[PDB]
Amino acid sequence: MGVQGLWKLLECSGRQVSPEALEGKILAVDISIWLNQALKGVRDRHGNSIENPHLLTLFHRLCKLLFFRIRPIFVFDGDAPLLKKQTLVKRRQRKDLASQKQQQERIAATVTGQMFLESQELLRLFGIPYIQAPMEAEAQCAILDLTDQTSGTITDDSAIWLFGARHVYRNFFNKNKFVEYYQYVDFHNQLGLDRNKLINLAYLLGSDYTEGIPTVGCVTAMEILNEFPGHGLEPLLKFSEWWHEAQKNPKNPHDTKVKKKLRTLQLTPGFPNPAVAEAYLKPVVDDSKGSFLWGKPDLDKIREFCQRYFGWNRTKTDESLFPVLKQLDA
DNA sequence: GCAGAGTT
DNA sequence: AACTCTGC
Repeated sequence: MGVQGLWKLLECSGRQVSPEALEGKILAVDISIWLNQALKGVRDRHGNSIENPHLLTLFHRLCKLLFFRIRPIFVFDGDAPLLKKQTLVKRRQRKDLASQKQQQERIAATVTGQMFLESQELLRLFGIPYIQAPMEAEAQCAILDLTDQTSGTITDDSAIWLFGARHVYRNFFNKNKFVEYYQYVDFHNQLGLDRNKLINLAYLLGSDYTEGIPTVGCVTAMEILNEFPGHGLEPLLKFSEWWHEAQKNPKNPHDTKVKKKLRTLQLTPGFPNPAVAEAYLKPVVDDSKGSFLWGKPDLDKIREFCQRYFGWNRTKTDESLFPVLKQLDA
């Protein structure tokens, strides 16, 4: 999910790009969102469903990555931060209800750990390196972008910006939507957004770490952050103070139309929660400096894997592998 | 405060 | 087509 309307606000800075512009670059790829999407499969066959669709999509996307001379570093999620789980609990408390938590995590754990073993097997056969992030994989990609270990990161999760990412390629594994390239420098110089502003935007709009303010979108959020200017987390403190005294027997000394609009919307009794900004500023990553290597694939292991998990014969796997090996010449 | 308008 | 955000 990421941040609610962050991509809408940032889109003025992005640059449309042909997939051949990623040729040659080393890039990290968050895979844990692919497994969380092919968790319970899809019935796309004209009469039935697929067995291991996560492996199938992984294979197709590995083929597309190698077709464009990309050198990917896959990053797997680790544990979930406490705030992520609490927000997934409060977003599950709205289960369409009007007028069993210890057996769901334990099933998700083992099912996703088997998906992990399968995916890592396929990645090893393709000779591409991967890393098990300690908690968050988007922060683990951001720390690689910052340390100049990658030329960017392929992801659609806007929340990576809040972890300090600098270069991002988005809509790459989308067919109809053009690939788009975003640089922190460009939208910093355009929109005046640094990391702290983006974190306050996550406070207002909502993310996996906190639910936002029900009325506000990116426009109202930017109007707020520009109406209470400050450093770091100060703007939200000023906003909370002003809103508490605003909802204190009021009756007006020419409040700006934005402040006429903000007295309406409601706030959580604990807003703001500095643990959110802390979890975005100082997350858990591998500070290690890596030396990544990309091995040559071997078609026999790949064909055995394809036959064991999808039931493909040599001439189908080979047909879907013809262009990849064609490009991998020098 | 209403409906135009962007999104899934 | 509903859901939601926001200029008029």
